[PDB]
Amino acid sequence: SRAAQLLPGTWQVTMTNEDGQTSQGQWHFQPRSPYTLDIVAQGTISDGRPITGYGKATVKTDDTLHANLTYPSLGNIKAQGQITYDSPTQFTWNSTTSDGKKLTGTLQR
Ligand SMILES: CC1=N/C(=C\c2cc(F)c(O)c(F)c2)C(=O)N1C
Repeated sequence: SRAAQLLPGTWQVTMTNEDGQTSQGQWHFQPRSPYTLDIVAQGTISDGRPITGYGKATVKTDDTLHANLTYPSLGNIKAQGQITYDSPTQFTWNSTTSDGKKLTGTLQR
Protein backbone atom coordinates (compact mmCIF):
# COMPACT_ATOMS: atom_id res chain seq x y z
CA SER A 1 0.00 0.00 0.00
CA ARG A 2 1.46 3.31 -1.18
CA ALA A 3 -0.70 5.22 1.30
CA ALA A 4 0.61 3.17 4.23
CA GLN A 5 4.14 3.54 2.79
CA LEU A 6 4.02 7.37 2.87
CA LEU A 7 2.38 7.78 6.33
CA PRO A 8 5.33 7.08 8.74
CA GLY A 9 6.33 10.12 10.77
CA THR A 10 4.80 13.55 11.49
CA TRP A 11 1.86 15.27 9.76
CA GLN A 12 0.27 18.60 10.58
CA VAL A 13 -3.41 18.00 11.27
CA THR A 14 -6.23 20.52 10.91
CA MET A 15 -9.84 19.60 11.56
CA THR A 16 -13.31 21.11 11.74
CA ASN A 17 -16.20 19.54 13.62
CA GLU A 18 -19.99 19.77 13.62
CA ASP A 19 -20.02 22.48 16.27
CA GLY A 20 -18.19 24.94 14.03
CA GLN A 21 -14.85 24.53 15.82
CA THR A 22 -11.42 23.98 14.39
CA SER A 23 -8.40 22.17 15.75
CA GLN A 24 -4.71 22.38 14.91
CA GLY A 25 -2.06 19.82 15.83
CA GLN A 26 -0.11 16.76 14.77
CA TRP A 27 -0.48 13.05 14.16
CA HIS A 28 2.63 10.91 14.50
CA PHE A 29 2.64 7.52 12.73
CA GLN A 30 4.68 4.43 13.63
CA PRO A 31 4.48 1.43 11.27
CA ARG A 32 3.70 -1.82 13.08
CA SER A 33 3.31 -4.28 10.21
CA PRO A 34 2.67 -4.21 6.43
CA TYR A 35 -0.96 -3.30 7.09
CA THR A 36 -0.87 -1.28 10.29
CA LEU A 37 0.49 1.90 11.87
CA ASP A 38 0.08 3.35 15.37
CA ILE A 39 -0.88 7.01 15.85
CA VAL A 40 -0.28 9.53 18.61
CA ALA A 41 -2.34 12.73 18.45
CA GLN A 42 -1.63 16.13 19.95
CA GLY A 43 -3.22 19.55 19.41
CA THR A 44 -5.77 22.13 20.54
CA ILE A 45 -9.37 22.78 19.73
CA SER A 46 -10.45 26.38 19.01
CA ASP A 47 -12.40 26.49 22.30
CA GLY A 48 -9.13 25.84 24.20
CA ARG A 49 -9.57 22.13 24.87
CA PRO A 50 -6.20 20.34 24.59
CA ILE A 51 -6.04 17.22 22.41
CA THR A 52 -4.16 14.11 23.54
CA GLY A 53 -4.99 10.96 21.60
CA TYR A 54 -3.76 7.71 20.14
CA GLY A 55 -5.03 4.98 17.87
CA LYS A 56 -4.30 2.69 14.95
CA ALA A 57 -4.63 2.91 11.18
CA THR A 58 -5.30 -0.25 9.20
CA VAL A 59 -4.70 -0.60 5.48
CA LYS A 60 -7.85 -1.08 3.38
CA THR A 61 -6.57 -0.41 -0.13
CA ASP A 62 -3.66 1.18 -1.93
CA ASP A 63 -4.84 4.69 -1.06
CA THR A 64 -7.15 4.23 1.96
CA LEU A 65 -6.77 3.24 5.61
CA HIS A 66 -9.31 2.94 8.38
CA ALA A 67 -8.31 4.53 11.66
CA ASN A 68 -9.66 4.25 15.19
CA LEU A 69 -8.55 6.86 17.73
CA THR A 70 -9.29 7.46 21.40
CA TYR A 71 -8.89 10.78 23.21
CA PRO A 72 -8.23 10.69 26.97
CA SER A 73 -8.12 14.51 27.06
CA LEU A 74 -11.68 14.71 25.55
CA GLY A 75 -13.56 12.51 28.00
CA ASN A 76 -12.26 9.39 26.21
CA ILE A 77 -14.46 9.93 23.15
CA LYS A 78 -13.34 7.95 20.11
CA ALA A 79 -13.24 8.55 16.37
CA GLN A 80 -13.44 6.18 13.44
CA GLY A 81 -12.81 7.24 9.88
CA GLN A 82 -10.84 6.92 6.67
CA ILE A 83 -7.41 8.24 5.79
CA THR A 84 -7.28 8.74 2.05
CA TYR A 85 -4.25 9.58 -0.04
CA ASP A 86 -4.28 12.89 -1.95
CA SER A 87 -0.62 13.48 -2.78
CA PRO A 88 2.79 12.48 -1.45
CA THR A 89 2.32 15.31 1.07
CA GLN A 90 -1.41 15.38 1.75
CA PHE A 91 -4.05 13.02 3.15
CA THR A 92 -7.70 13.64 3.91
CA TRP A 93 -9.52 12.59 7.11
CA ASN A 94 -13.26 11.80 7.21
CA SER A 95 -14.58 10.28 10.40
CA THR A 96 -17.34 10.10 12.96
CA THR A 97 -16.82 10.49 16.70
CA SER A 98 -18.37 8.18 19.28
CA ASP A 99 -20.84 11.06 19.94
CA GLY A 100 -22.22 10.56 16.42
CA LYS A 101 -20.59 13.82 15.25
CA LYS A 102 -18.91 14.25 11.87
CA LEU A 103 -15.25 15.27 12.07
CA THR A 104 -13.10 15.90 8.98
CA GLY A 105 -9.67 17.32 8.30
CA THR A 106 -6.40 17.07 6.48
CA LEU A 107 -2.90 15.69 7.06
CA GLN A 108 -0.14 17.84 5.57
CA ARG A 109 3.63 17.83 5.35
C1 LIG B 1 -5.77 18.77 15.24
C2 LIG B 1 -6.47 17.57 15.82
N1 LIG B 1 -7.74 17.47 16.14
C3 LIG B 1 -7.96 16.20 16.62
C4 LIG B 1 -9.10 15.56 17.08
C5 LIG B 1 -10.39 16.18 17.26
C6 LIG B 1 -10.70 17.50 16.92
C7 LIG B 1 -11.96 18.00 17.17
F1 LIG B 1 -12.29 19.25 16.82
C8 LIG B 1 -12.91 17.23 17.80
O1 LIG B 1 -14.14 17.73 18.06
C9 LIG B 1 -12.60 15.94 18.17
F2 LIG B 1 -13.54 15.21 18.77
C10 LIG B 1 -11.35 15.41 17.92
C11 LIG B 1 -6.66 15.50 16.55
O2 LIG B 1 -6.42 14.35 16.86
N2 LIG B 1 -5.80 16.40 16.07
C12 LIG B 1 -4.38 16.16 15.82
